[PDB]
Amino acid sequence: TRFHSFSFYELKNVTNNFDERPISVGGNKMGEGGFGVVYKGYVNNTTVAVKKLATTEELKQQFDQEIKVMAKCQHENLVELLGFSSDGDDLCLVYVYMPNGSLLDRLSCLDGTPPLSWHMRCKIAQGAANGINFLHENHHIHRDIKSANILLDEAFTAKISDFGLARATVMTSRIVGTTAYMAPEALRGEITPKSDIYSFGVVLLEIITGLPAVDEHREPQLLLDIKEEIEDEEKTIEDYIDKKMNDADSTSVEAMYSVASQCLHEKKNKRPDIKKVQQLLQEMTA
Ligand SMILES: CN(C)[C@H]1CC[C@H](Oc2ncnc3ccc([N+](=O)[O-])cc23)CC1
Repeated sequence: TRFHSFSFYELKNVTNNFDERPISVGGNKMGEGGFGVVYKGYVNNTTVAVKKLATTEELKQQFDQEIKVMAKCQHENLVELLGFSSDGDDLCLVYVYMPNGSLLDRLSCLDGTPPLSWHMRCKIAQGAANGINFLHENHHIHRDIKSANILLDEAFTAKISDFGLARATVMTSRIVGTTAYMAPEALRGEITPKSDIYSFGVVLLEIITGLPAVDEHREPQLLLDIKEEIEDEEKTIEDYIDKKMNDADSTSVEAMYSVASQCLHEKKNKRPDIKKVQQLLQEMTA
C-alpha cells in the first residue's frame, strides 16, 4: 500500500500552526502520544490526527518503521495511516482521527468522559487481540503494547497504534518500551512476540480494574503485583473489579482474568500465543 505525500506547510495550516494550546481553550494540541506531539486538524472536510515527531537519526528510523509497517499492515484493529511529511527535521505522520482518544484515557475518565461499560470493555479487549494477531500473523513484534497505544474510534473499536519500535529469539543493545508493561525478558534485551502477549496481559488487568499499570501513589505501585496477591489467596479478582461499572458479571470477569493470568506467566514459553488469547476472549462473550 502507497501513501499520500503531504506538504509540511499544508499540515502546519490545517493544525493552525501546530498550536501548543489545548482543544477546549482554542488550540489543536491533543497532548502527546509517543516521541511526538499529536494535533487535531481538518484535510478536505476529513478530520485527521497529525503526529509531529520530537537522537535525530533514531527518530527518523522510527518514522520509517511506522510507514513500512503501515504499508504492509492494514487491518480493522490497527490505526490507519493516510500520509506523511518528511521535509527536514520536522517529521509528520497523518492518521484517520480517533475521536475517543486512548483506552488509558477512557479507563481513567480523563476530562469527564463516562466510565466504559463491561460490554464496551469486552469488545475493546477482543478488538485489541485481533489487531495483535494480525501483526503476529504478518511476523511483526509491536514491542510497546499498552493502553495508551490502544486508540478508540467513533464506535469504540480498538485500534493498535505506535509501530515506530516494531520489528519483523533475538537480542538488542537498545532496550525500549514501557517498564510497567514489559515482560522480564524484554527488560533484559530479548525481542520476541511472547513479550507482546505479556504486555497485553497487563492491559487486560487495567481493563478489569480501571487501575493504571503504574501509579506512584499506590500499593502495589505496579499492577502486575496483583496477580501474586490473588494467587496467594490473600485477595480475589472480585476485590479488584472496577467499581465504575454496573454491568460486569463475575463469570466473564473471571474468564478475562484467567486470560490475563496466563499472559502474565514469567516463563515466556508457558504463555499462550495470540491466536489462543483471541480464542479465549471470544468464548468469554459466546
Ligand atoms: C493523552 N491523551 C489525551 C492522548 C489520546 C490520544 C491522542 O492521539 C490520537 N488521538 C486521535 N487520533 C489519533 C490517531 C493516530 C494516533 N497515532 O499516534 O497513531 C494518535 C491519535 C494523543 C493524546
